[PDB]
Amino acid sequence: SYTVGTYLAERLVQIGLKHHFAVAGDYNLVLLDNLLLNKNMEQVYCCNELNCGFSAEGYARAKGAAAAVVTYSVGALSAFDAIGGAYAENLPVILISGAPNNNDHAAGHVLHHALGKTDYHYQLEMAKNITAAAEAIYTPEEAPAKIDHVIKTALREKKPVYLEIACNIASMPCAAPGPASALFNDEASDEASLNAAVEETLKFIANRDKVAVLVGSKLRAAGAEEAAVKFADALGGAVATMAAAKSFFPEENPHYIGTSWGEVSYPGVEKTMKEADAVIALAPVFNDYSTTGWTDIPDPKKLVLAEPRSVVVNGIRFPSVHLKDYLTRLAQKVSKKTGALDFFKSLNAAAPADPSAPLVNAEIARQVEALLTPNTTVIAETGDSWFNAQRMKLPNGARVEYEMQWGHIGWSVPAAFGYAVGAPERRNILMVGDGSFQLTAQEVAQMVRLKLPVIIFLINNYGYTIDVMIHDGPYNNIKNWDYAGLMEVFNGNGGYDSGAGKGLKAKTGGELAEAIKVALANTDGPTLIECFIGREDCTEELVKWGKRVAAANSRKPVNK
Amino acid sequence: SYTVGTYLAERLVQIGLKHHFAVAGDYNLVLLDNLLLNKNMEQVYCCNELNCGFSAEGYARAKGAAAAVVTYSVGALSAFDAIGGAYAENLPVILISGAPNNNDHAAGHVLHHALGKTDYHYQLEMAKNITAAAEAIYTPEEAPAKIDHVIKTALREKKPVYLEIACNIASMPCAAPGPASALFNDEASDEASLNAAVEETLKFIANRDKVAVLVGSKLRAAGAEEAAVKFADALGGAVATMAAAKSFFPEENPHYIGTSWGEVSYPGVEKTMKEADAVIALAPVFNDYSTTGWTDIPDPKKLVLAEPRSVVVNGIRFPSVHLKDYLTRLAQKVSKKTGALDFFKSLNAGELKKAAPADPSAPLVNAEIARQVEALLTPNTTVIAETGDSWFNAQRMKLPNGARVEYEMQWGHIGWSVPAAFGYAVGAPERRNILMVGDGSFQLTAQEVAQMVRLKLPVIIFLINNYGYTIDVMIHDGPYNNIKNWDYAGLMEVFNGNGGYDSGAGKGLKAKTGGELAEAIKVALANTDGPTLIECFIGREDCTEELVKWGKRVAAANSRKPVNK
Amino acid sequence: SYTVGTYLAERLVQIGLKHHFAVAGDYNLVLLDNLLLNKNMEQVYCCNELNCGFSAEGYARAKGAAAAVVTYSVGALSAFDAIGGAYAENLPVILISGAPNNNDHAAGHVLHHALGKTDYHYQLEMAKNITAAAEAIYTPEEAPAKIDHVIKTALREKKPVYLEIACNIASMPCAAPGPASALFNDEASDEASLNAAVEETLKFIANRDKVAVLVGSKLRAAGAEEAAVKFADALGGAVATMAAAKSFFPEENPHYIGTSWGEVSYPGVEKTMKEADAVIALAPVFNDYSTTGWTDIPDPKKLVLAEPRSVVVNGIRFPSVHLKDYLTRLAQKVSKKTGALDFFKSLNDPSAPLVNAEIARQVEALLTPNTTVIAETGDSWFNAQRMKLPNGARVEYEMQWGHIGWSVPAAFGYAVGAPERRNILMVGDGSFQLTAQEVAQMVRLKLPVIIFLINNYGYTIDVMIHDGPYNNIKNWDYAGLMEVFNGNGGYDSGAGKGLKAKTGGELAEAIKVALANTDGPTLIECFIGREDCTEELVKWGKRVAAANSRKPVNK
Ligand SMILES: Cc1ncc(C[n+]2c([C@@](C)(O)C(=O)O)sc(CCOP(=O)(O)OP(=O)(O)O)c2C)c(N)n1
Ligand SMILES: Cc1ncc(C[n+]2c([C@@](C)(O)C(=O)O)sc(CCOP(=O)(O)OP(=O)(O)O)c2C)c(N)n1
Ligand SMILES: Cc1ncc(C[n+]2c([C@@](C)(O)C(=O)O)sc(CCOP(=O)(O)OP(=O)(O)O)c2C)c(N)n1
Ligand SMILES: [Mg+2]
Ligand SMILES: [Mg+2]
Ligand SMILES: [Mg+2]
Repeated sequence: SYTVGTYLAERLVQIGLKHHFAVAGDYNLVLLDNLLLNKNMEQVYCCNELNCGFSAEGYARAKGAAAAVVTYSVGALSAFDAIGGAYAENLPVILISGAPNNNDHAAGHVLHHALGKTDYHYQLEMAKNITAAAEAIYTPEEAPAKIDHVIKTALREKKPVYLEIACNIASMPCAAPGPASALFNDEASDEASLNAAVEETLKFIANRDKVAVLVGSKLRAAGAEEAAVKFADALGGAVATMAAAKSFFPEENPHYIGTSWGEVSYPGVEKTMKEADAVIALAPVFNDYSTTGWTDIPDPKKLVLAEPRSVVVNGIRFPSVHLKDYLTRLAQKVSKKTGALDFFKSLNAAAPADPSAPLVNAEIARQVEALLTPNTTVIAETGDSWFNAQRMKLPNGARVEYEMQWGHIGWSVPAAFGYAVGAPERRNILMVGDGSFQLTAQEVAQMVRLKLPVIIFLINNYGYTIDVMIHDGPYNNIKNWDYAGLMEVFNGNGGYDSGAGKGLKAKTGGELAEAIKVALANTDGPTLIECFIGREDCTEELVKWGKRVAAANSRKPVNK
Repeated sequence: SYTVGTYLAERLVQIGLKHHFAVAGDYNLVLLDNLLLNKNMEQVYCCNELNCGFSAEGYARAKGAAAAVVTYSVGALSAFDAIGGAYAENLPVILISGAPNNNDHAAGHVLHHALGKTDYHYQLEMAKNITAAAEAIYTPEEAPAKIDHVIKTALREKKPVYLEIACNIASMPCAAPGPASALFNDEASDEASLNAAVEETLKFIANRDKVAVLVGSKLRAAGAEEAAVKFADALGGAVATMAAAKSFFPEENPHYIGTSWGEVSYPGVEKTMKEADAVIALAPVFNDYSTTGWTDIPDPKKLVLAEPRSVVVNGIRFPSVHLKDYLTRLAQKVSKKTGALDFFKSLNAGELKKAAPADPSAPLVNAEIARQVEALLTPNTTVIAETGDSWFNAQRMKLPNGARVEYEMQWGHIGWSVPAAFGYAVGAPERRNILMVGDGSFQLTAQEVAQMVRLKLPVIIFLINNYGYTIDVMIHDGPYNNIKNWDYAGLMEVFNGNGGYDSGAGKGLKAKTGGELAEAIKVALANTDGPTLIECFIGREDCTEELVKWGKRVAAANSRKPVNK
Repeated sequence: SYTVGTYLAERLVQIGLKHHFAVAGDYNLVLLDNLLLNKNMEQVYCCNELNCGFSAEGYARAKGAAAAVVTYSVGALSAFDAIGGAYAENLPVILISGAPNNNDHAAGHVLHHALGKTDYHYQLEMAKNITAAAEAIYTPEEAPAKIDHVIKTALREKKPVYLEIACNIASMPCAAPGPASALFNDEASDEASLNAAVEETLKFIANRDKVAVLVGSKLRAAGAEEAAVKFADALGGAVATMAAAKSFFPEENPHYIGTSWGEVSYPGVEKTMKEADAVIALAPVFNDYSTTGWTDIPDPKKLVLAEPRSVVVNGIRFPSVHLKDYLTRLAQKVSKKTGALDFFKSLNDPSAPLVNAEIARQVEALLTPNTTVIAETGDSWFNAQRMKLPNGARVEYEMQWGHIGWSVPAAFGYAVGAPERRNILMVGDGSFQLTAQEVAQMVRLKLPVIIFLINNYGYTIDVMIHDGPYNNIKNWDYAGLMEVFNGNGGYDSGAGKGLKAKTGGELAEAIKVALANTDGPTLIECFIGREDCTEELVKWGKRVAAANSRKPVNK
């Protein structure tokens, strides 16, 4: 029948996973063995556990959920960083750690990979801090309930969870997994609440014709993107996206006005939000970065707060209401409120050089924007890449992935890898700076391994420019690499296996243009285009936003 | 006057740090500034936070202590893995994380780099699990006492500690640090307990002729290496080192019989240990690895447990006794108990069976590699030996007095060796620094070699390319033991970036025969302005006989079925 | 041969304990048996775990340290309240819990007294939050090191520690304990640091004639009481005690100017502290209560901060300096700075119903050099504070933790540790009701504790902070409770006495009865009015209310 391992494998398959990512270790080899018995899933290996985790995170952006398997302690602790990331970004990533032989608890035993103490619950306890659920499986009999609990929890809450599994029980017999349908079983919206929430919104915007819709970075987590479009079309008001919510709303929609992000919003959008009589925020995340150093806070007395599972409106809080239902209902009964849109229309709100000239930041953004199609996904790394990506016009169906809540530089590399494994057919573009690329560069080797065509724009401006614009110092300088040259190293052509990765250098617009052509044709492996630009040549947005962030960060203690 | 930052800076200088490692982030930028104000220390930057943590770890092996600075959450959480490592390896690494503005607590503020909630004590709480002390600093006034405490704790317990500093107080005035001596102030040995412990050992060994001394991996942490030599000479007994304690005892010493590691011990050693009437364990760590899958466990009745700060002997436990003091006094009082050594030599077991120089034009084999590397070992040489077959190759090498081996056998995080070798090289410029690392492990942390290139460190790197995780193949083999091959040699010019924004003098070389290996080695030694990577090609099955035997044991112990409880 | 249990027992005797407190459970029965084998120590039993813990805490005030033994979970968690208390009050109380059979870990076993889950580390983890050290012992071999470790930590840091022991290993063999001296083995003051700290203090006060000395509540933890008196006499300056430090300095010493507590200080004191050029603070704890709602904060420009193990003076911090040494060597080198004390000097019905002032007056009259007054949270804080102590008399305050009801178990534990002393307990009705059952143990062991139960019908201290129906209680015949605890005419025996006092005469008469009752405790139920409290309480209470309700500040 089933084992602890094959039970887990079946559950992962049942949730939609076609892959899981792993780094082998003696505490998880038998588990990995068991996972391999499943004929509906592949096992994908990574260089290290940080990357293994971010790879699952990128996979979950593509598939909805993901799984990573590491070894006890030496494997798990670094992965925890990625799991914290998955919590911050609302992605159900399942981390499974190998664990000690069950006989080793309360035994006076010191084990390898651990602290040198005799107890082994510290990993589990750390994990509880950064997950929606965390369970330790010490016996075969308890496996089914714990796996089911953590999986159901991850799916309902759109958050990562933790499982550890004693290495000697991986092949032990246990109960069979029931229907996949049970795993997705959530509660329906409380009818009385949904109705009142809608009625209060209609009452709220009855004498407020200037209605704006603020799209938030939790919109996808709530699976209410489609619903948001219906409402917007019915409302006929202006729709703005928060920076992190880019591509969560169709930009070719006639109601879309661009990015809201304080002083660095799209032209006119900032004024449009302050003129709005009502702001209906759809699954928003308000933090020090999205508010631009706290300079852009929404007015509470005109804000409708439509979170993924609750709605606050007209001074009443309505829990137990799914955003998708809320939006669908409101769409059907809402009247036209086009005031904010008309206003924006009435508003009245870099300079290119030739391809035979030193490459500049604005020329890169342009050529990348020209590559965008409804089948494209852009992975935007923390750095100026955030701002360049944000300024691009997205054809309906084009996606952009941001990690603006966690903001772990280096994320974009293994994430692009994981995402590509999950969406091989898409045009996958990775926009990443040299600074970030160095933390996790090696995962590009796995793109080479799996023959994943990923187009990598490596922005070599020789250091951490985004930090240069927040607060400069010697700590913003790095060792430059021959980034284009790394690809052949990863190919290893000359050793054993093989690789069709390509590394190109771009020092002018013409070169970048040719390099891009080569990248598009290279569908056999990734293509890294090393773009050379100046440290100071960044978006104007970064410079302004950076000053706000720096001011926010350093503001003096307030007497308590 | 002082600031939170410069106070920390001063304390670090005071404990003997000449560098501290860092990865910048807005939560630590002002802190880095303040640290830079103190010119008695250099600020060394790392690619990522895991390496930054292991780089400090390596530095602590070279200098006794170290410090890494990271940014909140995204920086600290991965660094925790290395910090956990410093705990398991008994190294006082000080992890300082930048932290949220102090006004953002109990404010309903969601901040970047965090979980998306409005509280920020989770990192502190996680860190308490892997440190001997962890303190958050939220105001300037509290900074002095917390800094002093963690640092004092680090030094005394020989464990890593944790500090976090609100980003807006780094540059705020605080009281000035006092005398440096106050940081090293530790209790002395309780005189009565020291004397009783020595007396009870004398009584215990009075009629136990065959006395063996087993050197443990916590010996250097206790600072008792020199005293151990004194005691060993006065005892005249057999001295064996546990696997993890290689280089912790002089191998040229006439009392040294080699490695005690169960069925994979040096010839005659396994028999000698079981024949001994008394085993004096010096700062040991008995775990599932050092015991060869629990097959080699010391006899509790014949065991004298001389720990760093306590001795259990003749059925009595004596806390508050420094190992250094214990061994120093025992040395003065002990009589010659040569029984065990006599037995060892009479075994006539000979010495480790080593291969002769291979035909230089013959395909390269594991044994040839180990031979040529061993010939590079000298008094001022240090070999960093990565988890993998490198453990066993390194274990087999004969060390001239002064030669050091660095193992991470408790934590065992593959890839540790690369950042560690960097940190160690920064702290030990006057040694020949060698790194023996497998292809599999190298891939976790390879980018830190670029920092070696950056700081022009002449590290010699033997990259063992056997196309995968051999050590795991010898425990339990599966597809998960294969990796994507790299042109490791070629990686060196990438890190140089010659023709780019800067430069580098690293060299990458390939060796497929003994002859090539020898030539590559000559080149390595001649390259003085940067690290040299020698890519050694050998077969996956071409590994030590020791690994195969050890791997079988480990596998069986890991997989043994649950016991009815 | 020793066992895990007998190893702990011997360590406890070695640190000076003559008693340990316990409440039996199936998780600790065998452990308790092993502890009983040592005849240098009595096992003392309690009504419940909170009181058992607070009993240990009170014992630690008299003996220097103590131990409490409880059963897993149901026993440990409530005791955690009293351990947290021991941490706040800087007392080395060792809490030992019974624990599951070591076979029940990682076995999928659900066990009684637990949460219904199959894991059993939650108690240990909760413990780490409120202790200086926490160790779970699962095998006999690991016992000596963990036992030695927590006990040494307790003695060093003057904080509580935690131990749990698998129920099935208590009587199993382990190494024998070495010499007791190892337990108190602590570091010495760094010489360079001690010498430097003294010199900066001399330099700091060289030109500042008006030196005041502020005595803090951690003075006893630092064991610097005797050294403080040497310093004071050598200095000749003004000496004052913060509220929680009452009796940590001889009130008959000519340098003593009384209590420093902001607008509720002794007459002249608040002004002299402001007039003083330099304030030498000996191990102070500055909190919202000791600062009178943050209204009375020391000026950091004139402040010398001498903590138990560090001194901050003239903007320099000196760690690894024992306060005892600092004061001793400072006393040997300091010259007269009398300005502060000089300044202070020239600044300044028997049958009718009973009032608070009368109770206070008669209690004060009972104070002797052999007396210890346990003062409960309530108006009792302020009544005790206002009393003049003969040199030698002691006052016990739980002013950091402030758990009402603390006083009954603490008084019991304190009396067990110091039977020779005249043990007085000042407790209000409200507080008494949380822990009143431990008076049965005073009876049981024939401890002549004199209890002044202040029956003002409700929580008056809370009345004077912020009033509401929640400050009202159900009244008891408190006096009558004594005969209930005696159980005379039932199973065992009891010599407790309960009396009612509604007038001064009735109070004085019950006090004589209390004095003549040497075979058991004496509860004197004093009837006063809810509003009939100290003026200090009304002032302090106001400042405390204001601090607590301060509006959130911005950003
Ligand atoms: C794991 C980790 N470590 C450090 C950082 C800090 N950090 C940044 C922030 C935004 O998180 C920040 O400063 O707060 S941004 C940043 C530099 C990114 O440099 P790149 O070269 O990739 O970007 P640009 O030069 O801006 O194109 C660093 C190191 C980080 N974000 N994540
Ligand atoms: C961070 C991390 N991840 C995974 C491992 C598991 N792990 C190992 C052990 C020691 O833990 C083991 O399984 O025994 S060994 C190992 C592979 C090492 O392969 P190398 O190519 O460097 O060694 P050789 O092939 O033996 O020369 C891995 C991945 C590990 N030790 N650390
Ligand atoms: C276990 C516990 N529960 C509640 C309290 C709160 N609490 C007090 C304070 C001072 O701690 C406070 O209000 O902050 S004081 C107090 C009532 C004390 O009433 P008593 O009747 O004993 O004192 P008086 O009426 O002043 O004689 C309570 C319940 C407390 N201190 N401890
Ligand atoms: Mg850059
Ligand atoms: Mg290998
Ligand atoms: Mg009352």
